[PDB]
Amino acid sequence: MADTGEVQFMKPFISEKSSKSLEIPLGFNEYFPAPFPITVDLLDYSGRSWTVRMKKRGEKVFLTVGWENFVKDNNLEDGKYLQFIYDRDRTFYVIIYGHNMC
Repeated sequence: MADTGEVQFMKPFISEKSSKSLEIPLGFNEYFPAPFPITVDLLDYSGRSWTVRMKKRGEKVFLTVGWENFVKDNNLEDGKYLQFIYDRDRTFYVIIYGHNMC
């Protein structure tokens, strides 16, 4: 049985909160308990990567500071949708859906 892990999830973003933090859905969060990481990397299909600071605080998790570099540099707003492909570690692969324009 060779399967490291690949869970994929999509999230609609609210720019109002995505301005400073990436909110991970509680039900999906409950699915993966892990020790608190210092930094997590977000990989982009075009070749860029953003190192974000992510914390699991109690029951919940937020990718806070650093995520703003992603939102601002890649430019996403309410209406954009992201696909997160996870392995089994702190590797997050993100695909960005603009809308019609980025």
